[PDB]
Amino acid sequence: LGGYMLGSAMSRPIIHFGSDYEDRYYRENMHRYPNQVYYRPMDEYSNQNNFVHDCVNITIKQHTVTTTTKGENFTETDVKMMERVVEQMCITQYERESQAYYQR
Repeated sequence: LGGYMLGSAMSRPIIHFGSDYEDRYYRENMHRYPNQVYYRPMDEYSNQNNFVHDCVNITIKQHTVTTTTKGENFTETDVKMMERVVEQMCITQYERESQAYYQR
């Protein structure tokens, strides 16, 4: 890493995939997926969605490396599913933080 902070928590947000397999399949294993993100604070980094791009690409990698030291590895599939959640979780944190900045 190098200065990515953990965001707040909001359980494992439910995502749609257009297909009863992928949709239920996510659910079936949402009891192991991320409930917080890795982002960076302000006075150094900011944007609308780009402030989530790097964040998500970090939180995600972090749950892959963790498995490797445990003797496990997610795939690009379990990562592509995380990319949807971890994004919205990063945007939902960003908004809650932005409501201070905007309120200044």
